Amino acid sequence: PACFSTVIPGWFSEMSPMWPGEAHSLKVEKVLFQGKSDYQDVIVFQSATYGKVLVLDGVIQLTERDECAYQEMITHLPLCSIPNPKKVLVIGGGDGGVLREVARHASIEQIDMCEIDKMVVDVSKQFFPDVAIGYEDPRVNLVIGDGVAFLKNAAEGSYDAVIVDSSDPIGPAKELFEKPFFQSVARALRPGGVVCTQAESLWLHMDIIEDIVSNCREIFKGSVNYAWTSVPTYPSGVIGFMLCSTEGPDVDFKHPLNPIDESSNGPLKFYNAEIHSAAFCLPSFAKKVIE
Amino acid sequence: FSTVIPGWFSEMSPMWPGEAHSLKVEKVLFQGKSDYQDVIVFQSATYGKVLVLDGVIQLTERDECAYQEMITHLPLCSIPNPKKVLVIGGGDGGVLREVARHASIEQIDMCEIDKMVVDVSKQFFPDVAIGYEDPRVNLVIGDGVAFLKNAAEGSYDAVIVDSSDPIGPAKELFEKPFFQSVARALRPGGVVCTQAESLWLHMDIIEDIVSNCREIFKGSVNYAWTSVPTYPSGVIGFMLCSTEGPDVDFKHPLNPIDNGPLKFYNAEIHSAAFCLPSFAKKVIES
Repeated sequence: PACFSTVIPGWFSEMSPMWPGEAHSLKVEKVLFQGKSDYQDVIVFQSATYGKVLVLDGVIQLTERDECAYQEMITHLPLCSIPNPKKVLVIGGGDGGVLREVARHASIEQIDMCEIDKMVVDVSKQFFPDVAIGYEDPRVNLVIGDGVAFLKNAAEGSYDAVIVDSSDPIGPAKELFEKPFFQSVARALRPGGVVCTQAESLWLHMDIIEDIVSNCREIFKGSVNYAWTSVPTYPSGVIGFMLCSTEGPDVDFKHPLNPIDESSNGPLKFYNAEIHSAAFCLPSFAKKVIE
Repeated sequence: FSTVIPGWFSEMSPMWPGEAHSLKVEKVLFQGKSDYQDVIVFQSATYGKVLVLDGVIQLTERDECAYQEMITHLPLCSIPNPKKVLVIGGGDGGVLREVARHASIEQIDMCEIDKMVVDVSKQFFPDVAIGYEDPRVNLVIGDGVAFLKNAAEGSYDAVIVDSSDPIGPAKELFEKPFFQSVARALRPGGVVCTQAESLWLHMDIIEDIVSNCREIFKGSVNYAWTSVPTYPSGVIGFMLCSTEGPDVDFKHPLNPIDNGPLKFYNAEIHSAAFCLPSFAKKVIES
């Protein structure tokens, strides 16, 4: 315990210049798949204590043990803030748990999903079968392709909500954090329609987040809000979300119209009406920058 | 000299099996074995100075504000005009600095059993150990379990238990007799705030503490949590309890606080801290 020379065997360490000088490590019981698509390095492993894990370019995308915090917040923060959402786009794929979360909403008629990397969808469907059932809902339209693009095929004003479940800005998601993409989402949303994006750590990425929020305040003339939640296996143990609405009926992201936990899937594991409001209560160092 | 990344510090414990937060080490500043525990201080590359006790991260300069502001302001902003407070558990004096932010306070007793924690924190974290210099502080080097047993019944407005984990010297601080001793020491409507671990890692431990507190404390019993990146799972929680007496609403601060501005705590995040995820709320509010 003295000098850090003896490496204990059997660990995956998540190291990146996006979180310099630190790493989250998980003990690996077995590698289920490891390969390299046209887009990124793809790992599925069985961890000792977080269940199965998807890793892309050495970055943890999800674990079975805590994906409920991310998947339920990214989905229910937007969808519980608008009445009777019917048509939803999800940009970015995975184990389908976000599709299952969208499908909890009885009003939903069409769930479009765009994921560039068919490799990630294929191995996710095979190794997370209990959650990849989300792909089998008859409302789901899965497109393998670029999200930036898919939107250009998209009818103006046709979506109630767009959920951007992206990887980090280093990799295939790079342009999903930039202005043209956000302009493209705004066009696709109805008046008063909402976007919810993966918006990184207030502990690690304040400069990046400042630029996201600035870009959003300029494009989205309705509400622009930033929420955060606990996800142990994302860097610093938190991740945030941009919530924005376009010009049109007013949206109050902080007080949900229709909280999904209030009323097939199990009970919500994480989301409830009170933690929906709590997610907008940022620490003082952040609240002063973001607001 | 075990780590999972050559040259890095990795926090490994059976209290969080199968995971480790690792920090790159610029230089080891101190290594020692007290009468109670192994003590390390190191300059991390990106989190400033880090205090480690028995291989467990106790604080880092970069995020200690989240823990030190919530553990002090949650209890003290929930009661009117607190005057006399007890801190159990030593550190860099950051908790003392946050208690001192309250003008109403007249007396801050602190009891830390391990002289080496205090000495190391004063030597290596001097910019924050100015907490110990406020003239209201009464630093006792002593067993805090003993100190509460010998405390005058009804004499404290608040007790803050800023402890290490249940494996090591702090073991008894998590058990029912210690909690009964705290209830005895608090005035009617007096409050306790204890370090109460991770809802993601420790639900069985937290369920038992909650159950013990409901048995002992007939005022309010509530659990709060906050973000601290360098505690395992990225969160830590607190037991807030008040004794029978004047009502205490821990969720809405009756005594909101205004030398640097608060970095983390504010009135809105005070209430937010009590909004637990559905899996926990169900167990804790049972």
